[PDB]
Amino acid sequence: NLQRDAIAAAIDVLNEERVIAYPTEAVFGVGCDPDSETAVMRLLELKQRPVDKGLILIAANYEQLKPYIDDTMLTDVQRETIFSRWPGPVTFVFPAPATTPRWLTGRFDSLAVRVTDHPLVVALCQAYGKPLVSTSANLSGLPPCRTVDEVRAQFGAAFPVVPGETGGRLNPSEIRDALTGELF
Amino acid sequence: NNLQRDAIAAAIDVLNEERVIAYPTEAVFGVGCDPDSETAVMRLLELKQRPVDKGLILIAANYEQLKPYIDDTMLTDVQRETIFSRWPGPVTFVFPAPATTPRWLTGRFDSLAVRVTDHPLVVALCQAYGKPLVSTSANLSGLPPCRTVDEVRAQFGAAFPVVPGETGGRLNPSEIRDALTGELFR
Repeated sequence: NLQRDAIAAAIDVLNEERVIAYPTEAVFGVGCDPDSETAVMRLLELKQRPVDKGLILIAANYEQLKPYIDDTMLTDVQRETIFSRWPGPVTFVFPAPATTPRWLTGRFDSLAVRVTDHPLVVALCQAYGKPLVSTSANLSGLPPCRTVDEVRAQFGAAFPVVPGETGGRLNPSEIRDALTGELF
Repeated sequence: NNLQRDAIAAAIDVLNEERVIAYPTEAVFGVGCDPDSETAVMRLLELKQRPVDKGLILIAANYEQLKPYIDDTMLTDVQRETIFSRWPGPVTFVFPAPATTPRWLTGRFDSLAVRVTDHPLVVALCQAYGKPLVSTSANLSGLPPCRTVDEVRAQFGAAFPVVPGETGGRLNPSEIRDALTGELFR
């Protein structure tokens, strides 16, 4: 019930249209309600990141991501190639419908997404009912946090953070284009 | 006219036989066929000695005729305005294409080159046909393009089905842009 309790409070923060920290594969990440422009702007403000660069969506399964992307051009063989890498630590850039909020796409007609296998995040997304905008937990110019204590050191002792351990993975970020397979 | 009407009627009969037809374009004469028929397209590729993996161009009387073969859902309203400001016209645009679009049209790509032409004859033909036409220049491999009905007969045969009329006048040609960038494709 600990994790259950942690996810519950986490959902409360998300519903408040606020940013929350939580463990991911290699480091902790910070994220929010992708559907809320106010929440996303709070995340960008916190990371001092320009809205035109675009954000990443992390989810428990591909179904949660589909409404934000357009995979209709991908042949069954291309899909098999992409999907063979999920769930996993691989982010894919997919074209995105014009209906997807520009605060997520940035100045592109695409969106970077990932189906994670990190247990905590999968549980969180499954309970929240949708994907989370997800980026590394760190202030501009600071290195990513690998623990709850490190998140508190950078973001403040009262910054909302889900307890747990990262996956303990030290393989750099791998981002690929869904249409090519080429590193993005 | 009534001969244009008749010319179109016979052209549609050939198209329905899953066969290739020739007709005037803004440039020189072109040849085309039913895009929905793998048999018709293979007949055109064989005729042009063109490999299927290159992809083909679709010409239509209006954008609605092309929508079924392409995916424009990612294009914002400003990008669309940028593309449309150039149609009808001599500009061809490459759009991503759903996996449902036949591979004998896309070639080895997940996109399709299309154009809303302003050539009256072709516009009328497509309007009557009810869908776009695969369209390429009327010339056998290694030969110059045909500019008149007579030149088409010399190259494709005296009985090759050809719609009469005059070429638009616009010499040719073809600027090809990417719907996603608005810039030149490649």
